[PDB]
Amino acid sequence: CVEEVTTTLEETKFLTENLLLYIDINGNLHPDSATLVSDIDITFLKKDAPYIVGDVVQEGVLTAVVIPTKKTTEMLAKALRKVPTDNYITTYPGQGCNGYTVEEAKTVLKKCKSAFYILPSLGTVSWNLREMLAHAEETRKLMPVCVETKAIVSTIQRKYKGIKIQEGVVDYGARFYFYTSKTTVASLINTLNDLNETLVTMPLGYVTHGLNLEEAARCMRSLKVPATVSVSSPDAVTAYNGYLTS
Repeated sequence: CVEEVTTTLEETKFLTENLLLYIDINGNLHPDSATLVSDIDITFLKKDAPYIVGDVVQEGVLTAVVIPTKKTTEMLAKALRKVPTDNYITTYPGQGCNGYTVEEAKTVLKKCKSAFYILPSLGTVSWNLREMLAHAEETRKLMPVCVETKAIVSTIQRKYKGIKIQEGVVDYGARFYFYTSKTTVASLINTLNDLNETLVTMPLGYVTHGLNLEEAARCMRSLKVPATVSVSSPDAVTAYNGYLTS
């Protein structure tokens, strides 16, 4: 019913051409699905938004289902039951920001309406901004920075006289990825995954995108690069790690 394959997307197409993607209420692709869509028009995903959980859109080789965020496992199962019975290449549903575990996803796919081929898929610290900047500078790790956070921008401008801060990668003094809250956490995670650099970072989405620390920890599971994650205090180190022990 569910088979974990050892192959890349292209190397799995011999089994089936059909891909099952996960989207949110607005038709935005989950980070795990966002990389499976190259050279395909995806206008249809957002064209009919907003959706409700369980809605399914299809075009060509692609099927996409709107999935929930865990509070429930029953709601994730109910959403997957709407996918037409077929054979699909996919990823485990509900990972990353949505908050489900791999075992929860397996439980849901165990119900076996369709057949699924599942593609294959650093210490936490409490460092202040001065410490993070110094660490980035010497290690050459990429440091995401929200440019709306003026206190950070001001610090960077004082440390690296002459830096011209703008959105995107800026490599001046240290290597920064400057972003704003006006793009999604998913898009930021996908960009950082594509850059394929080790990070030194605060939890992504925390505060800037309205996420609490647990929600941000869930999203951080979608990173496919190593990351030194720096949290607000020693007590937050324990909390954050606990969110990941789950």
